[PDB]
Amino acid sequence: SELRIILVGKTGTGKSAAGNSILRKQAFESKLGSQTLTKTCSKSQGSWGNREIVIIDTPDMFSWKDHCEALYKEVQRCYLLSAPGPHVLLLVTQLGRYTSQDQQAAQRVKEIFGEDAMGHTIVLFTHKEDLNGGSLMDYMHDSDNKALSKLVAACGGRICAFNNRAEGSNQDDQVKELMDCIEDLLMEKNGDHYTNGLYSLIQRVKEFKQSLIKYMETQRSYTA
Ligand SMILES: Nc1nc2c(ncn2[C@@H]2O[C@H](COP(=O)(O)OP(=O)(O)O)[C@@H](O)[C@H]2O)c(=O)[nH]1
Ligand SMILES: [Mg+2]
Repeated sequence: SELRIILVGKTGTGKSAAGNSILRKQAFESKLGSQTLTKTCSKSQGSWGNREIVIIDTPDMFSWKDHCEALYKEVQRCYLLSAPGPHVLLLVTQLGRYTSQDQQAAQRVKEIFGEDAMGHTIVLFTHKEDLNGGSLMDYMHDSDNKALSKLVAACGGRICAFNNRAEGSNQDDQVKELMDCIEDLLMEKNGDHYTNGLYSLIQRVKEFKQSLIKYMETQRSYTA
């Protein structure tokens, strides 16, 4: 009966902080670019009015470019902790600052989780306070960022804004807006979570590794 959220996106966009805003506590550690990067998954637990909310905060290593060996066993761990599948993938971007590294992070989500995990993805904009009480929809309508338009469209126009430093009632207000989207998206899905061939495999570490390499390979075969 729980709700499963997986935080994804470029490093330093504010997803760990986003997890904290949603759960309304000190769950994951926010951190500057100066700090040491995470190689391991972290999970946390909360609730939003009779529904238990479960968040999985993926490591920064997921976004890394070249060969990292510790990647495969941590993708298995991320899959095992989100089993049997996430209801929502939460792609976190900084408002007004969507770059190549962001497009690249959005690619890795597709590569790892599946090309249609985007149909269970909501785009979360951080630094909401830069709108100055302005509409997030109106800012998106008048955006010249062509690559962000692609990502939002692939996510079915589902967008949201967060000020991760907001406290008290202002925090509830913005989290409700997200909880509205989740609710609306889940209605489109009839309460279903996202699953793939890899979640089915999880009902050892070697067989998953081999199955994950093959899966990721296929997801790149579409992108041609
Ligand atoms: N002003 C502002 N800063 C934010 C917001 N969200 C995150 N940050 C800051 O961005 C930095 C990186 O945050 P972090 O959660 O570690 O980003 P992550 O790498 O995506 O997990 C921290 O110093 C946060 O305080 C926001 O909505 N507004
Ligand atoms: Mg982080």
